[PDB]
Amino acid sequence: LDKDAVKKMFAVGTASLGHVPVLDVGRFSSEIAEARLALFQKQVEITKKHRGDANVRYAWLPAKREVLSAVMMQGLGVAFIRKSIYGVGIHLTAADCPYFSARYCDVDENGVRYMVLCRVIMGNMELLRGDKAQFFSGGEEYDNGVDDIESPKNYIVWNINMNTHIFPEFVVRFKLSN
Repeated sequence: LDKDAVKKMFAVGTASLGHVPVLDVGRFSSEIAEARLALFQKQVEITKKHRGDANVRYAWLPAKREVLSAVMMQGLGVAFIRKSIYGVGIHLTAADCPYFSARYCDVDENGVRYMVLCRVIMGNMELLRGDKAQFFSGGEEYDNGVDDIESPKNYIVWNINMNTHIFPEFVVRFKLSN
């Protein structure tokens, strides 16, 4: 996608919160990001061959200014791992639902918030049954987890998959009211 489409995705997806000014949309562009994209695209090939369909989706990851620098070289295991009602992994918000996690993006010293748009290899999606103690796939037939099959709001990528199945691509800088 281009930066305008990402901006539009974020604007339509946060409309319910009122005035949400988008200050900037950026894309990670470096030798490490390229190598990390190549790694991700090989996992896409593998998951496609294994399941028939890689089922790559866009999803939103709440971030903060302080972790952006680190994210490409050392991975998502900086600090992005959360425990929810659905289990433990990386929790991302579906493409049309950034309103859901916008407030969970930490404000920096200037009032600015940061949300990352990621490509996620969801593969064969497991409908999650609400197990607090789940930290991996409920079975060999499933890859990553989702809360609702028809209208997804939350994806759970298991810890084992965090570096293979998520490519952080775009950073959206924004503000909210009080």
